[PDB]
Amino acid sequence: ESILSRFDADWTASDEARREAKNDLFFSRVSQWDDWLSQYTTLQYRGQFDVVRPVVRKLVSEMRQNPIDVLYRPKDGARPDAADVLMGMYRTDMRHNTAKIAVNIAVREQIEAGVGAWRLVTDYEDQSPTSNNQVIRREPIHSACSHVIWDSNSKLMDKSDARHCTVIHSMSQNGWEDFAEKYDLDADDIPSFQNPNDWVFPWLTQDTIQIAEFYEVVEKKETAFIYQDPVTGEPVSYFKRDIKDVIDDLADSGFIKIAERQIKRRRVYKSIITCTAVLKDKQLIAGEHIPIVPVFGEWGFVEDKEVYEGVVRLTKDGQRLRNMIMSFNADIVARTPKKKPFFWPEQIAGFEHMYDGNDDYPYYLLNRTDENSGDLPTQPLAYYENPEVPQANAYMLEAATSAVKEVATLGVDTEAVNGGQVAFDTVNQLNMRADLETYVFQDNLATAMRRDGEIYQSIVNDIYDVPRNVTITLEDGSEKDVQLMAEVVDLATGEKQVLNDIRGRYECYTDVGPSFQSMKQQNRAEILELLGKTPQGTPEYQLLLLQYFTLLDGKGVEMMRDYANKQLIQMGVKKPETPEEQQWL
Amino acid sequence: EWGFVEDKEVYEGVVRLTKDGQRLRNMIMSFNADIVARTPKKKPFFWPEQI
Repeated sequence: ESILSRFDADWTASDEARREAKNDLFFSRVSQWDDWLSQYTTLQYRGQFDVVRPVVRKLVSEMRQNPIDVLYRPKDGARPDAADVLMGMYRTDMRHNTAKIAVNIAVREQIEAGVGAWRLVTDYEDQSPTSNNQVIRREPIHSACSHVIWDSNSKLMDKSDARHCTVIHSMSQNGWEDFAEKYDLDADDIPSFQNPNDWVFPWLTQDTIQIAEFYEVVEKKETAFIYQDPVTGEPVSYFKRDIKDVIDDLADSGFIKIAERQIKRRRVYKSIITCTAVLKDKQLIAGEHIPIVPVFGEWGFVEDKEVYEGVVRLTKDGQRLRNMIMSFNADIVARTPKKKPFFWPEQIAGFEHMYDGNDDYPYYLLNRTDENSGDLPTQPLAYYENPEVPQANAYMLEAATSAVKEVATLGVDTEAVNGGQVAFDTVNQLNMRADLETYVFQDNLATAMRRDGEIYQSIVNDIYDVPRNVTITLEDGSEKDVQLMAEVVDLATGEKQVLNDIRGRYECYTDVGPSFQSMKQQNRAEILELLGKTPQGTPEYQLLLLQYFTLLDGKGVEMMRDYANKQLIQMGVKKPETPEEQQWL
Repeated sequence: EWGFVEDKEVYEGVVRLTKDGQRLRNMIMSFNADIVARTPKKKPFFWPEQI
């Protein structure tokens, strides 16, 4: 019926699989264990080979330039009044390094095993509910070969669409784990799947009961500005729009509606899982967003199914033939086991006493006795053995050897310019950009001290009812400018749950890109290319302030800030913050 | 790239080289492949006078 839907959308997976289900194992079949099916009447000693790894390991050393510590952003709309506590914008993991290390085997690996992943905090865990930014991290999903594949059009980065609603990872007897945090269920959803064991079950694990989770179906929401034919019976109700100039003002012909996002009832029916049944009811997740970004790779392709192998397919050909070198001998080593010369020896068969090792020469009774017509030998000499001193393998294996080293190739050069950064590390900065919906988009945690003028304080706006006259500062007193004062203040509206299309805030997070932007940047890149390009002058050394001065240590960062420049300002400051500074008598 | 005798367009690449450079190396497998994987009784063959 029409219940099926996404099944076909998912079944094309098994239709796109064909042999990639079998041939995506092959990626590590060359890096792991045996020579598999091809050989007919295969030989002994089985499975230790290796020799592959360094290419897909040591070049990951080229991926470690990453750290890129960044803070303290310029722009207009963003007010750096709260910049003191704003530090949560830059790094959510700032209280642990384990998040930086956790890239581990997952993220670096697009070939040897499955790709990496990333998870932000599932909203509002009760841990540490105090102030702005609290995040830590978890493992990126296990490889699980190809049978975990993420496909709709296999194009977009980070959704903005409802697809790969499938979220699955394998488990064990205890692997059910934390899902019991509310209902406890039966612990068993019990879907039944079919995996390629090749039907005879030759091996150990008979386990069953494959379980998963989903979100919703196609999850399409359009704001959908609204006008329709009034009197004609109007079935199907309202459509949705692209270009507005036609429809601007109907006020003469049109009605007065004032309707904004009214649906509040069902649209698409898949429920959740299966061909033959479905069960669950009343499942919704918090507020609905998608700041969870599984990482993707990039290569342009030819046809149909989504496949891009690793960078190195070259391991097979040259490396077969070394095992061939040891094979042609290791088979015949028992067939040339250091054996006997002949025929003037009369030893033939003899007494058993003689296998004690024979360190005395005379041995046993040699004779020339034979029977024939006359004396002449027929070749009892030349044949013993002969080597062929293997020949053709010389430059065939020099070309195999010089070949299989092509896997190591990235940007062969000397030094300095024409960077050796990896094509896989240049799609890592779009993983810095992975999340589309961050923005300032939703602000609930972390935003400020108060919300909507602390939802009390705007009462000052009503205090305009006061008679007589409003005046400016007098009766100074000793307190004066100390912080946290409210008497004469002008503020209107409010701020909560961000705003509708209104600036005054902006995303402080990532400009990541080329090396342009400098706060103090290349000063900790020191002399690696030349050295300081700005000599000095008599007034001009007072402008070197921006060059050197950096960070941290203790509170000994004082450095002329609080004394010299106050009564008169000779050299200025970089972006004076100074809520209030100078007092005058 | 664009230009041609007719109006047909096959883009002009730098990778068009394949040809006989590689293929004879691919033909060499006719030499070895049948005399290695097969078992053509290569031995120190002597003294089967009869049977």
